[PDB]
Amino acid sequence: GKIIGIDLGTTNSCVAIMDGTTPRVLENAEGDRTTPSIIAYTQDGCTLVGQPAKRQAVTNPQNTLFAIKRLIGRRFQDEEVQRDVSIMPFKIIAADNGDAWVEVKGQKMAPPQISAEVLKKMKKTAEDYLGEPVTEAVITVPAYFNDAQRQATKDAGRIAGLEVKRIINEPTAAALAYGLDKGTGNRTIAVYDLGGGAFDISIIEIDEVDGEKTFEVLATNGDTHLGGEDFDSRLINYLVEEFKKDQGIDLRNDPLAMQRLKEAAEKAKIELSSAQQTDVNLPYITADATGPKHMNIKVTRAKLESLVEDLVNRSIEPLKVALQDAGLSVSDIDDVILVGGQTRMPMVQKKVAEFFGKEPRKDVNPDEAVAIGAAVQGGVLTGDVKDVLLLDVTPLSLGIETMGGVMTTLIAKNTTIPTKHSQVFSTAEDNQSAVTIHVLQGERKRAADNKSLGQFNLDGINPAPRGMPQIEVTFDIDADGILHVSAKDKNSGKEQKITIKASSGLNEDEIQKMVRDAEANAEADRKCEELVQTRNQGDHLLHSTRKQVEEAGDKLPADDKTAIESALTALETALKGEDKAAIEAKMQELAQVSQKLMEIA
Ligand SMILES: Nc1ncnc2c1ncn2[C@@H]1O[C@H](COP(=O)(O)OP(=O)(O)OP(=O)(O)O)[C@@H](O)[C@H]1O
Ligand SMILES: [Mg+2]
Repeated sequence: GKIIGIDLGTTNSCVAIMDGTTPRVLENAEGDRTTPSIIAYTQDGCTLVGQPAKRQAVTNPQNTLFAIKRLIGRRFQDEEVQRDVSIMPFKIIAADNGDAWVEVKGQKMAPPQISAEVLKKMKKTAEDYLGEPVTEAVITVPAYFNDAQRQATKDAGRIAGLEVKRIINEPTAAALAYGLDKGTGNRTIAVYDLGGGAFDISIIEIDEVDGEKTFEVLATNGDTHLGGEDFDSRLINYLVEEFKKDQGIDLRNDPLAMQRLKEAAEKAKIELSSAQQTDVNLPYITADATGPKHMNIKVTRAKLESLVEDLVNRSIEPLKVALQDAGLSVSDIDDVILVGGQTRMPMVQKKVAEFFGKEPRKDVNPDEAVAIGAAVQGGVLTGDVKDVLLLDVTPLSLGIETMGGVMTTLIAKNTTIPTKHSQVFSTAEDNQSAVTIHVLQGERKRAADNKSLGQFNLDGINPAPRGMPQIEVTFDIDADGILHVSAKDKNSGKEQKITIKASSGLNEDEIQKMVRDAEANAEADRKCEELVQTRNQGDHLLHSTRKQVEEAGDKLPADDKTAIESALTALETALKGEDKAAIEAKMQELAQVSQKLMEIA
């Protein structure tokens, strides 16, 4: 059917469709144009995504997962993951291959599955709105996502039952959303996307020659682990230090208190984007030997700015790096476009404006432009948006490890994608059977300081002295920015088989198994919905039977009254439980014992 565009954000996700030439953002089941990227697994087998998961996060700290986008595609021993391990209320564990997974109720779960739950909620929103199945989608990633993160997001899309037609960089989607109506003036733009967990900057030229829009990404940079979560962490650290000073209690040891404190810190941070001062005001935070406790702390805007200024400057540096890569200057920027809720902070806007010497645009919605651009990209793929060309780039230099552990670059950063690079490898010693190519991404001169894409073993090499075979290895980077390594015999042209070791991601068996698990999870969700409907029916029956008993009054026989009231109590007790069959049996018994009373009514 239609290709929906899904913004899979760290904090909030957003689904859009291409209604003709007009992109439209679809409200979810709860009536919100954005959905929190929160996933909760209850004890009863039900899965909550969005606001329903958000509401119960306090009572389910170890089984409510959020900010999974900051774990997806990452190794367990990574510094960012290691820091996040002691912060997140849910358990972060190491997969068998060393990837960072989560543990929920004793179950190891890859971040692609958890993100696929959010993608499934977006899919269900699109299908409820359109009244037809959806099987194709465009999914967004941060522009600076590496190969592992992009492939992991694509795998998450596949596990959700979606054919991922395109993985598009979020600043590119913002530029697509901006360029649909407005100029069309051969502009040059700087997209500054600061979300909940990731930050990107993209310098993109949009020139329209003879009604043919061309979006060419001149440069891109950023930090995939810098976002609103870090601002919240700074505010939480200040709050806990002040509360420990003025109350003598370390609040980090109480999971419920930490959950409510994180929520209040985010609330106060959002409030300080409009107010000059606010109050972190939470009663019943924790308890000590004396009894209940309360928190009321004044926070000015200046204090938050002091706490987050260094993060803002960390976001400023990639602007300079990207401008240098694009070979331009600050004055060359025709427009500056802010994307992301965290750019709503006055300090962020002031810093960006004073860096660029220019006011950022104010007609770009920072919460929905990315999904709209994804929908526009989908329409371009289908053909419903004609005369649009896209020349995106890869954000990281692709290289191989050579003698001394030194990186040799084959595809430099900011190279336009899709792209190819072929290189011939050969033997270096007598009677070799396999040659290993250590493929990595990064800019540092040392291989150990970069991101390892893995060891590609060309094994099964015919016996020969050193230097005899000529094996042409081709490195492809597709429109999604994902690497594909192929091999061929230079002399004959026959393909050479490659084995990938010491890599990251999911194999085909895991992906298919997780698709089956997602289908079973959908079955369980349907059963949970049916149980809720049954409980609603039971409540209706209770109310109707009580009304009829009350309106019959003294006309009702005493034995029938006692039996009906006992049945009412039993049905109420069953309704408070979590057993559908018991509820249905109690409803049947109540209907049987009160049949004549309801027939009279
Ligand atoms: N008015 C505001 N003032 C300050 N911060 C805000 C405001 N509105 C939203 N935020 C913050 O912005 C972040 C949400 O932005 P957004 O929804 O765009 O992130 P996201 O798309 O999920 O993240 P990302 O794109 O990095 O993956 C949260 O950290 C939130 O607390
Ligand atoms: Mg975002």
